[PDB]
Parts: sequence; structure tokens; C-alpha cells
Amino acid sequence: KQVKAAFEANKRVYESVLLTFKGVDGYDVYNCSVPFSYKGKTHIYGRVEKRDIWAASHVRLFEETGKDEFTAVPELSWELEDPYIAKINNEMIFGGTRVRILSYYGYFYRGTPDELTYFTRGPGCMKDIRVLQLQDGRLGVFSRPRVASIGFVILNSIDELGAEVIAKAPPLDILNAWGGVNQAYLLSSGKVGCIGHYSYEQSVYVNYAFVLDPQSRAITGAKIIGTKSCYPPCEPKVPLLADCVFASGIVMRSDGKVDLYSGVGDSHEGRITIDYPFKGHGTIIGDLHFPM
Repeated sequence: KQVKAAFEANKRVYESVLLTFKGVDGYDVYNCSVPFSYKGKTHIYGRVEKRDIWAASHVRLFEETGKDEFTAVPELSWELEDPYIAKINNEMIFGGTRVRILSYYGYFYRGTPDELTYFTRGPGCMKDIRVLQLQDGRLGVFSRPRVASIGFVILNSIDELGAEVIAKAPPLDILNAWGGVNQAYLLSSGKVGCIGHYSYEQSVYVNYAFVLDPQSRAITGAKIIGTKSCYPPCEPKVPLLADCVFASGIVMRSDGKVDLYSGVGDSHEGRITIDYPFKGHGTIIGDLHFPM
């Protein structure tokens, strides 16, 4: 990518840190959910795995206990990779990758961050499936067939979410390379702000943003918003992923900037402070603050 080289040359980063995680000594923590809030505290789900082994993750819930410091909450876990969250009608829709290696699936749970109940899943051998609540209240769904396209279909509600409709979602004009939506946002324009990953063959993963018009299905404001060099130095899982970052999501800041959270090198979780990435397409509507 000439775009990547331009980005590296032109990047605009105001703060750059690696999260510190406690209560999981011995493990890597990476490809987190976007942070969220519950019972008065900032929380995050993380993918917890030993650095020297593959496909051996579980998910933990972490509570903020200091600036960019997160402590695991005792005795809660999920048998998944790459956790991800959304708010639909005042509740959490939590998901992760479930691995059988025979097969894998996007698994979906609903409830409170404390009480999540499995309810549905995507098609076999598909991951990187994401949702949000649209302006009019229906459900936007993003799919990710790879064997790669990013697809999108509007459904009536979470009750219609399942493997078939997911699979048949028509493609969007976004991606020999691949990628995914990691966190979708509703914008005051009615349009959809996505934060995700753009990937190509080093397996290069950069943090990526674009805006979707859920009706015309037009794609705008596409851009690189982060790379590996944006975050402090750290060893990847393997050398091959020395130029890999896998988006978690953004958090709106009161000074008008955003904090971008990302998996780093498949071994750490980073946060960089960057300019609002959906400039000109409106402000973000709603939040990831969950009622108990």
C-alpha cells in the first residue's frame, strides 16, 4: 500500500500507550472488545491466550482499576476468541469466535455484561460478523465471508439474526486482500461509522475506518487510522505479525478526539488518541453504557 506508506508519513497521534492487564499473569491479552461502562466503571473484554500457542484462547471480563489499567473479574469466562459488543435496545449483544480445528462460528449472547445468554450464531467457517442499531431502530448487520468480502444487510431485529440471513448478506464495495468491521457506530446523519481492519499480503493489518450509507450502500471517507508503529513497541505473537493491528473500537472523548483501542501484534492491546474519523458525516449517537 502506497496509502499505508503515506499514512506512516502523515500519521497524527496525540497519545500512545499499551494497556496493562492484571490477574492474568503468564498470558497475553489482545483483540479486546471496545471498552464499555457498567455499574459505574469502565470495563473491557479481552482475548486471553498463551503467547506460544495458537487457537487456545478464552475470554475474560476486565474492570478498569487505573489509567489504561484493567483487572480481570474473578470467575467469569467464555470459550471464545476476539470478543465484541454492541448495544441494541438497552442491552448488550456480546459475541465472540467459537472454535470446534474442524470449524468456527460467530456466537451471539444477549443480556447484561454480567448475565449473557447464548441466543444465535453465524454460518460455519465465518467470523468478523458485527451489528448495530440503526437510526430507525432496526438492525444493521455486517458479514465477512473469507475463503474475502464485507457484506451488509438490514434486518428487522435481533430475533432474525442467524446463519442463513448472515450468509446471504450482499457484499459492499470495500475490499487479494481482506478485512472486517470490528465496531459499528450510528451517526447523527443516519449513516454508519465503521471501525475495522484492512489486511493484505508479513501479514499487514491496519486500523481502518469508513462510512456506510445503509440505504444507498455507498462507501465514503475510507481511511487508515492506525498501524503498529502508532502504538508503543512490543513483540508480536510471531514475527509475521510485526505489522499487524486489529481494531477493537473507538471511544468518544470530551475534548472532541477519540481513543482508538486495538489489538497489537496479536499479543497486546493498545490505545492511541486520534482525530475524529467520521468528520463531516455527523456525530456518534448513543453509547456503550449499560444499565444494570
